This record gives sequence, C-alpha cells and structure tokens, in this order.
Amino acid sequence: PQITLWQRPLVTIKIGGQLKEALLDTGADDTVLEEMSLPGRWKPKMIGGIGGFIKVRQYDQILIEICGHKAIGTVLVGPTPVNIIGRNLLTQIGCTLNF
Amino acid sequence: PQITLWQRPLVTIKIGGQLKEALLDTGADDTVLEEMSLPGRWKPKMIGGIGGFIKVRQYDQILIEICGHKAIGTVLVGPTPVNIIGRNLLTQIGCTLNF
Ligand SMILES: O=C1N(Cc2ccccc2)[C@H](COc2ccccc2)[C@H](O)[C@@H](O)[C@@H](COc2ccccc2)N1Cc1ccccc1
Repeated sequence: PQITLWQRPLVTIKIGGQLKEALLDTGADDTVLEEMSLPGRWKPKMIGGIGGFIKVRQYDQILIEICGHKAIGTVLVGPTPVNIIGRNLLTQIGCTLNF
Repeated sequence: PQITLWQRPLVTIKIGGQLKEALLDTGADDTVLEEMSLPGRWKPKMIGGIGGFIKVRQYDQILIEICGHKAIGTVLVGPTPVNIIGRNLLTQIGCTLNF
C-alpha cells in the first residue's frame, strides 16, 4: 500500500489473537502498545519522548501481523496514549518513506 | 528519494539560514523544533506526547527547506528531545509510506 499523510496513518494489527488499531510511526525506535497481557518473561524499561518518560514492560520475540504481513520483534507494553508501530517492526514489513 | 528504516530517518533542514538535523516522523501531527528564535508573534499550543503534554510556541508561515524541498508552514518550538518534521510538512513535500 501507498499511504498518504493527510490523515494519521492508522492500520489494523493482530496481536495476541486480538485486533487493534495502531499508528505507523517512523519517528519511534520501538513499538509500544497500551496495557495488555502477553505471555512470557518481561523486563522493565523506561522510554521517553515529548512529555518525558514512561515505564513499560519489554516483551521479546512477539509475533504481530501488520496489514497482513507477519513480523516478529520486541514489543513494549505500557500506558501509551495510542498504539505505535515503530521502526523495529516497520523494517520487517518492508515499509519505506518516499518523496 | 526512498528512505528505509533500519536507521532513524534523519535529514538536514534549513531554517533561518541555518542547517539543523530533524526526524521525519509520520506519527507526529505537527512539526516541533528545539528552542530557537523565529520571527513574528507566536500563539500558545499544547501537544500530547508519549510522556504527557508540553506547552510550545506556535509560529505560522515559516519557510523551512527539507532535503532541498521548500515548505512554508506552521512550526512549533518547545522542549523536544529532537527536531521533528511532522505530517503538516511531510504532506507539503509529497511524502508517503510505502510497503
Ligand atoms: O512522544 C512522541 N514520541 C515518543 C516515542 C518514543 C519512542 C517510541 C514511541 C514514542 C516520538 C517523538 O519523539 C521522539 C523522542 C526521542 C527520539 C525520537 C522521537 C514519536 O515519534 C512521535 O510520533 C509521537 C508519538 O506518540 C504519540 C502520542 C500521542 C499521539 C500520537 C503520537 N511523540 C509525540 C509527538 C506528537 C506530536 C508532535 C511531535 C511529537
């Protein structure tokens, strides 16, 4: 798909067997989703941005399906305002920026 | 050009006669630059980030060249960790996400 940025680039993702709405975010190094439970061992992490830092739980080797393209990677879970797909998973689906 | 995401999508921008580095960020609705002096009057604006809200100053019709593309638009100045080019300017340079 070729996605215009007149609006926020929201897409559906399937994770944990759940369907969710997420933003394709090229400015984000990591993927961060709102509170949910994933199976596995997790590690605490602090991630910061505009507004300061938030504590998240880091889960590795998670499978996600973005618009139909499976991808595997680390996923951070915490009190984020919107589900964000960052560069660690966008590279796996082959997403590029073009102008 | 086509930009992949294995590295942060950093580009050089020219604003006020000077060169700065900035991040092409499809997750950011607006463009926010680190503290600097711009001409004119500014208006107040509050932006929600990952760690909360920050108050920034909004300047309108500012000329900024991004990778050789001249754009004119709204730029916010505030305590951001990095210069961020958001959708309001990414649309003026014809940027899309492709996968
Ligand atoms: O705070 C952020 N994050 C922080 C972050 C860091 C790592 C992983 C995920 C997120 C970066 C931006 O900041 C940084 C900080 C450090 C390094 C790189 C980018 C995203 O890239 C932006 O897209 C947007 C992401 O989060 C949100 C929150 C609410 C609604 C929509 C998006 N903003 C806020 C923002 C909003 C508007 C203009 C400018 C910046």
